[PDB]
Amino acid sequence: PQITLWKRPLVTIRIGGQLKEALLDTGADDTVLEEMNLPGKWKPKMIGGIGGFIKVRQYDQIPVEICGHKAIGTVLVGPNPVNIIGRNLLTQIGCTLNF
Amino acid sequence: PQITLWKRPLVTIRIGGQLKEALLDTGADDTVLEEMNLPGKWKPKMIGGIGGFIKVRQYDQIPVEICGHKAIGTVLVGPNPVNIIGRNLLTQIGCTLNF
Ligand SMILES: CC(C)(C)NC(=O)[C@@H]1C[C@@H]2CCCC[C@@H]2CN1C[C@@H](O)[C@H](Cc1ccccc1)NC(=O)[C@H](CC(N)=O)NC(=O)c1ccc2ccccc2n1
Repeated sequence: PQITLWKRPLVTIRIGGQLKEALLDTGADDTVLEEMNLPGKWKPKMIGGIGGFIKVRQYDQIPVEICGHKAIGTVLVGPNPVNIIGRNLLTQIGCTLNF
Repeated sequence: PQITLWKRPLVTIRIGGQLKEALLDTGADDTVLEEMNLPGKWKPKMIGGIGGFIKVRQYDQIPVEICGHKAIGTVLVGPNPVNIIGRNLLTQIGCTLNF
């Protein structure tokens, strides 16, 4: 699709069998989801944003389906008001910015 | 142009006639700049993201040219390490996400 930015670019994703709403975020290096259970091992990590750093759980090689397009990559899980799909998965689905 | 997401989408902007590097950021509602002492009135504002809220200075109707595409709007000045161009200006330059 082509998505404009008059509203937040929120889309539906599927992960671990569940549907969620997530923000397509070109400013985010990483994908950060709200606290949730995901299968498999995770590693404690920290990541930083506009307000400072938080602790997250790092899950590797997690399948995520984003508007029907498939990605498999690192998903971080931690305290967050919005699910954010970052460049690590946006690149996998061939997402670009155009103007 | 088309900006891919293999690296951070950093581009040149012009503000106050001077050139800066800034992140095209579809996950940002607002445009938030590194510390700079713009003339004129401003208002305090709180903005948040991962890690919490920060205090910023809000300046209105500031011209910002993004890769030669002119915009004008609100800019917030804060302690962040990178300038971010958010949807308030991305919409003005006709920027879309495409995949
Ligand atoms: C998500 C990770 C941590 C991987 N990346 C970022 O947060 C990066 C960090 C760099 C470096 C520091 C300066 C900021 C940049 C860019 N961000 C990415 C952003 O796109 C970031 C993503 C985000 C969106 C929503 C919540 C949390 C993170 N956007 C913001 O921080 C902006 C700042 C702003 N006011 O423009 N935020 C929001 O747009 C926003 C919308 C709604 C909302 C609701 C409740 C609480 C906060 C909040 N923030």
